[PDB]
Amino acid sequence: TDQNLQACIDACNHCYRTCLRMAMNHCLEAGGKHVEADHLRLMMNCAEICQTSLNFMLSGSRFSPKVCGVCAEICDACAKSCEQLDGMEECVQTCRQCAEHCRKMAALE
Amino acid sequence: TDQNLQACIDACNHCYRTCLRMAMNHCLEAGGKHVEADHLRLMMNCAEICQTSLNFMLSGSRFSPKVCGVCAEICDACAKSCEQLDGMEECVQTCRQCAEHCRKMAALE
Amino acid sequence: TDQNLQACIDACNHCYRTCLRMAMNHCLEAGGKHVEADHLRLMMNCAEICQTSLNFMLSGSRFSPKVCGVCAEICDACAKSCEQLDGMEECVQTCRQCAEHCRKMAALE
Amino acid sequence: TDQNLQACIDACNHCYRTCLRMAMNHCLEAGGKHVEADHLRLMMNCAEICQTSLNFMLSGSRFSPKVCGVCAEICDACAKSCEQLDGMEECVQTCRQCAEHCRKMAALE
Repeated sequence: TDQNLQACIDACNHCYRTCLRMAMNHCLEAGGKHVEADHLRLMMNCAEICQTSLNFMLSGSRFSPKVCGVCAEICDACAKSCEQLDGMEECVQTCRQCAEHCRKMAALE
Repeated sequence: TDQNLQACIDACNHCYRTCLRMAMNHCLEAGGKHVEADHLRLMMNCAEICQTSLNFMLSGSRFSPKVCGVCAEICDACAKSCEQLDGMEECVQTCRQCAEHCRKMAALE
Repeated sequence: TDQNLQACIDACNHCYRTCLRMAMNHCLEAGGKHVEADHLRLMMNCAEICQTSLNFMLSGSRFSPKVCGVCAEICDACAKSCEQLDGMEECVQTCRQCAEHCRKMAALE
Repeated sequence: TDQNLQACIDACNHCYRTCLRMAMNHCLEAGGKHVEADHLRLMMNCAEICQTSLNFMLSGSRFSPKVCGVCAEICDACAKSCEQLDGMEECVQTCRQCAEHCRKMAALE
């Protein structure tokens, strides 16, 4: 548990940083499909939910599993959205990893 | 939808403000059971999740229903925790209302 | 103080909701200049700082004045950015009001 | 700049995680002076401001210097508050480091 918890914390933290950074930088400066309504919203949503999951686990919440389950779903969708664009390889990777760790946390409940 | 969406937004916003305010003020200044580990964490968790739900709906996320479902669960638990303490009547009320609106949003998915 | 504090809280809360909503909806769906790098970042930054100011005041922080001073600066810049675009009248208005209340809070320190 | 920016980002991220974790865990489970109104508020305020600074820099905001200046002030105060309690050595350390990097960012403006 000590290991899994810390592994999901770092994953959510990494994915949150990556989604926010790329959306507010790479995507905004590339325009076109990178700034399409559904994609950008998802990008920000993903950063938001990951940050929430991170905070719940940092605070020792007993509701982390539930929050993580939702986070995994949003991460998977964000990863698929990023598959369409280029230079977004780093985002696809982090969103898949985070989703996997979050699913493991959700399976605890 | 226009009405329900706005109703749940105001409910989450109100409950988020109330939970944060009371936890960081009333509860901290009362000590005793008001600052018990499980209660305070829940209080902050509830404020966090409500703020997340609020942000998802404000941003027009298609994942609001899912997030709201989790928010309703945390709100119900926070409401029960506040039933134990005194001067917490306002928190019980707002947590119940928010949970109800969030359940309505979750039922959309 | 009781009045001023509550007035700045509602102003920050209103401006935060407005900036997030319009950026993630109106601006993203309008494209063009509405999604220009500097403008959108500012929009999100403004929503972020207002949310932080709101949280500091809700929590009874003694550092609210300082945070509010920074919030006023960002709100003024966001208001000017929105003056360029159309349909953004509501954002200009809320950013100016919030900036004024925040300046009043900052003047307390 | 590339180095300094990344150094302050990791510092704020580390300090934010540490303040939230310790406040919601160690301090809440220790009670006594660890849960004193002013100390806990500061702890949460510090986590909040650091998270805001982190987000501003991640998003490439031109207002990071200003936000960081405020963050450094709150970090210094939180570090002094933690000097009073025991087992809080890790928090004192991270709050001092973050404050130093934030001061460097603020000096850019």
